[PDB]
Amino acid sequence: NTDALLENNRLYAGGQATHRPGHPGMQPIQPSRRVAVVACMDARLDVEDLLGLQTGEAHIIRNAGGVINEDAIRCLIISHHLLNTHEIILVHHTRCGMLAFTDDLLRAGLEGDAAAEKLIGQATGRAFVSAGKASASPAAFQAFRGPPEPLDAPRSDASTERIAADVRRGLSIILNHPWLPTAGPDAITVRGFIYDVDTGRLEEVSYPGPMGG
Amino acid sequence: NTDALLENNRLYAGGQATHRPGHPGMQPIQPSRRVAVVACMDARLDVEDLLGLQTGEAHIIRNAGGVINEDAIRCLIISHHLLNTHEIILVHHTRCGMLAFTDDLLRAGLEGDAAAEKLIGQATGRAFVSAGKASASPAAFQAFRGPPEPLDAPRSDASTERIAADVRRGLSIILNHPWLPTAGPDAITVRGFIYDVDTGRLEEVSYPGPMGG
Amino acid sequence: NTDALLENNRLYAGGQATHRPGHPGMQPIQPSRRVAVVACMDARLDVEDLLGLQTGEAHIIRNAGGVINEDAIRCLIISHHLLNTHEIILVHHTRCGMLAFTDDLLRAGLEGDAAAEKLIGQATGRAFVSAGKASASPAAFQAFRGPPEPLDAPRSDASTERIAADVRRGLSIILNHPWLPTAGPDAITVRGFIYDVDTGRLEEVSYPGPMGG
Amino acid sequence: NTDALLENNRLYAGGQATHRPGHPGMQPIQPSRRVAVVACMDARLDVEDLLGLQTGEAHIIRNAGGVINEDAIRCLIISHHLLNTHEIILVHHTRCGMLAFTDDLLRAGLEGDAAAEKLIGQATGRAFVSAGKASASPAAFQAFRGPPEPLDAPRSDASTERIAADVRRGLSIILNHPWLPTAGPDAITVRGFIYDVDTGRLEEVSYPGPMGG
Ligand code: NA
Ligand code: NA
Ligand SMILES: [Zn+2]
Ligand SMILES: [Zn+2]
Ligand SMILES: [Zn+2]
Ligand SMILES: [Zn+2]
Repeated sequence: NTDALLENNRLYAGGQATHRPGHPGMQPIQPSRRVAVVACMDARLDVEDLLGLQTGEAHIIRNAGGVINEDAIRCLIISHHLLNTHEIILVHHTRCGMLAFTDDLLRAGLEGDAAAEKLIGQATGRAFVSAGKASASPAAFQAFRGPPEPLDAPRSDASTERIAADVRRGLSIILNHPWLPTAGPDAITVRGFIYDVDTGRLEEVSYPGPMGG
Repeated sequence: NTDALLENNRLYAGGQATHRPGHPGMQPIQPSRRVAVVACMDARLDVEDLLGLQTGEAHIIRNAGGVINEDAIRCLIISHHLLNTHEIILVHHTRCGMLAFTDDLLRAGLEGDAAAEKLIGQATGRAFVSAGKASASPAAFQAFRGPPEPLDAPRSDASTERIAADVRRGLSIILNHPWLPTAGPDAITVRGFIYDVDTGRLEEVSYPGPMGG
Repeated sequence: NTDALLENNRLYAGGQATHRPGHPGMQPIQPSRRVAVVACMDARLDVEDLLGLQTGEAHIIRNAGGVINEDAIRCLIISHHLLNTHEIILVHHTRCGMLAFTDDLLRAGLEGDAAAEKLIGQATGRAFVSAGKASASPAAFQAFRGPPEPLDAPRSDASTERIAADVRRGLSIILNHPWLPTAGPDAITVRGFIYDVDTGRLEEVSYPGPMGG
Repeated sequence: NTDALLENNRLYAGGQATHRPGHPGMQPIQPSRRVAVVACMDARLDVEDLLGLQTGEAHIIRNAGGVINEDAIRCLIISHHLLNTHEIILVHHTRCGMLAFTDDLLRAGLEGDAAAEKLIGQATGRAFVSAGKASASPAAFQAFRGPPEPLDAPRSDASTERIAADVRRGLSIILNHPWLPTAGPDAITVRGFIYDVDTGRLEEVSYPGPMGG
């Protein structure tokens, strides 16, 4: 499945769509390609479109960054163990917001630190307003490791490697989690990619490799 | 935005698509409709298609059930506070897998309880295989409250109310979380729906109302 | 260390204390017995007293039930990897509150379900008052598997086995977590017990064995 | 209760113990002083001893740092709503390990980054060994905000303020959590302190005040 979807993505990047946007009618719950995709929530990604999936074929799991966190694992456990998927595709992407802030800055700005509140407005170009109270949850915002770049900055090699390292960490989480079988007769397989939002083209991340530093 | 998307969904249910499935070219990170959607990962939902969103217009957050958990809140905090969205749409759906199991059954089957392992195979129609070890994470699978129905069962009033109660709980979480402003000049608004996978049509959930029992 | 502490606990159960309750003066951060204990927060447990530990000798991690959850693992990772402990002792106990409710009842009563609110008052003997709103966090209360017994009920074999199964699940979590070494030169060892609050005596839980059903 | 415990702590710091270290015999589950204490797991704290609590009087919740995270809130919800406590005491402490590392360094060293692995050995004085795989959980180690000081360093004003800010964040979490009542007839009250491990004496943290930056 994954190589056919990469060919659909080549077409997509070149200006030819493959996803059919109408309602498919009645379908069974099990994704028919036995695939789960974990991608960023970024509005510039339409995961079915950029892979040429059709409605009904894959679970589509999306969160800020496409990070493999506890919820992503919850989703993948359900997807495989209950709903029979056995392939996972990770789609991080270029110009991701998770490159542009740190957990501590956003936490301090929500808590009410006046400096952090102002700095978040300067980083985002919007009128960020502190909540003025602390919260235990979310315990982590899961910004990519490293110091921030400008929000929505053009590509750079440094940026690409930060995104790739986060993909590799997610591959390692999946390939080492006690409740996801990634070897043996019940095994799931996984591959990870970066979607370039401006070209439309996926590039694959190497694995094993560095996982964020 | 939300009422125009409901009209696109009326068209979609009736067999007329609105989403354009090609790559839109270069776009800014801020979703242009200032909307975030939280939906289930179920393969039968293509969120952009069923709402007639275009690529670039909304954050698309998807997890098993479309539940508002810690990760969903992480996503919504980033979406609003960093990326300027101010409207949220919840899309649960009919025939959801989260109606068809309990946390304890899946946990016990992954841990290695032989009875639970067999019962999960009987509930799913697949060869579920225990991992044979415990895990602290995920701490909760977030199955909808109540005893299970058959996987992918036809609609029923009881089912609909179980799904609706989970939507109302998610609306209440958003409307009471310390770090999401839902009143005042920085406020976010929210509405919740159930997508019927067989008709293609959304129906709105009342709020306030019961939140699961 | 653990067998000497069991002898101190034999003395404790028989009416002879071993812990010295005065301030020990200046001490280094590394626990001098290289032990971490995870126990319930129940007021009837004084962990240093019931094991005859002295101040300075062990990390003392305590939560509702003594459950091995994400925070317990966070604590144990720090305890071993940063602070050089290499032995873990689990102390669950009899008459634990985690035998006396379910996650769903407490969640529904906090959300505002009128039935659940009344039932929690009847189970607890106090005037439980709903918060009247939902929360994403805590995602799980981690009540022991199975239907509730009366709060603070006398011992029973069924109760003991429910507590033991939760201990075994915690041993399995520790012995299978990616970030706790429990084999090789950096290994940690672990044993699990039930403290009888009325006799003062520990009893050891078998492992491997059933982990909750 | 809290002021009487501070007088017991004055005695404790001066060399006079108050906690009785023998088994108290049969007791009810509800803590008799209606108090919950959240403290660090640091071996140099014996919470009952340093407050002069007796066995049976208070819930004792302990984790790395005494941080108010999701598990601490789970514990406090159970403590109050089920078990009738209505006062909370926070006890952070001097020379805490949570001042001496960052989340990212420990995460990268567990994942296998060779630089981080070596740097953690240099910070801890022990042979830290990487696990060589990533994990989604624990999602956060909850080190105190700011750059690390040496492990187990002597007191400093900067250190004290870092610890105090973490106490204030925990007070704010408790005083703003949807499921802890801290006003009205079911209200809980809370105060926060720093325990000096070398003198034995508590000092109280001001609130409201800065919550970490
Ligand atoms: Na789509
Ligand atoms: Na003690
Ligand atoms: Zn992104
Ligand atoms: Zn679903
Ligand atoms: Zn207990
Ligand atoms: Zn500490």
